[PDB]
Amino acid sequence: AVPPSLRLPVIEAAFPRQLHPYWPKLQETTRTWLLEKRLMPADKVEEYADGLCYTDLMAGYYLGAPDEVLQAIADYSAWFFVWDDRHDRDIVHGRAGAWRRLRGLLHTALDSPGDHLHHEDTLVAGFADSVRRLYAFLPATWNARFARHFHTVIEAYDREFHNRTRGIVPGVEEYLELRRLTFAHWIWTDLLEPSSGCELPDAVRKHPAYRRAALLSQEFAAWYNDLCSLPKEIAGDEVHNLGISLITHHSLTLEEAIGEVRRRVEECITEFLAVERDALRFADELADGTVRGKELSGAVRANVGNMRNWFSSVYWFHHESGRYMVDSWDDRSTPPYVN
Ligand SMILES: O=P(O)(O)C(O)(Cc1cccnc1)P(=O)(O)O
Ligand SMILES: [Mg+2]
Ligand SMILES: [Mg+2]
Ligand SMILES: [Mg+2]
Repeated sequence: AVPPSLRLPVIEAAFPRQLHPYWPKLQETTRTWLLEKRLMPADKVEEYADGLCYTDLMAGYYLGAPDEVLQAIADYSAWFFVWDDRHDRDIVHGRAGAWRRLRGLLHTALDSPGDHLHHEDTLVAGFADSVRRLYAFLPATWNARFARHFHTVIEAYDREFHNRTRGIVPGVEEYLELRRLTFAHWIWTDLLEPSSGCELPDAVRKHPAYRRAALLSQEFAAWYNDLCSLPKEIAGDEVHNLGISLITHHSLTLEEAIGEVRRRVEECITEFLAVERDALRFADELADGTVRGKELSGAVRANVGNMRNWFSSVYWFHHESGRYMVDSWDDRSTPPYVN
């Protein structure tokens, strides 16, 4: 039972969940990875890790991925989450020096992950080992594009640190541009390609049907999270949320922004359904008769399928994960799973 303020019938009706066959071992390896990289303490991994559903989220998205591709994707996704918790914990304690060093370590490790596998900062070491495994699957042009995209993601996070510190809530349009980057839309879009085993040429992945579907996929995920994390994020003094920009810059009620947020999420789905047909026609055009044509068609059709998979994974993730159950915490401002 999804609460009705969050219930999306088109999702439940026409985007049935899928699950990767590797998920059971995926869940365990990542929990152990979290334990051995010391990205969380012992008792909170044992208590909270499984119930945070970070492996479920990715096992429901990257269908068809090689087990070791999925495993690296899921460690980095579990890493992405704790980096968000460390980023929010630096803000809450004005650790602007620590954030800045880490932010420069992260910028550096992203280009030379091997050189950081054993860095003193555990969070930098974990990231270096997931990114290093991420870099082994495809040519260094993919690896470079991944770095270019993550370099901008870090910078977006630095813009957030200075937004929450100086009290600035972004404007709605400033937020929609920033939210593509803090959510890391293009990271997740990049990782569609090791999951289907193929770097796409610029001409394929930048076709307007591919690009618009890839975009609407992430806009839904980012904006459904805003709808669903809004209570947690208000209680944690967070200001980066479409709901929050609409309240402070368009003088909307709490209940009015939530409907405008819900309404914008809903149109993401119906717009995706349209361009999905364009993107799938494009996949079939790519099968011109040649070998590389057949492969490029299959890779586009798998990635587009996983663009569709993202909706249901994200949707059910936000009702199953303990990360958003602010109502079950003794302290509504400090999630019990962060340090
Ligand atoms: O779980 P959260 O904190 O609501 C979030 O989605 C965490 C997150 C960060 C980056 C990518 N995906 C999720 P955020 O971006 O802070 O809104
Ligand atoms: Mg967050
Ligand atoms: Mg965040
Ligand atoms: Mg959020």
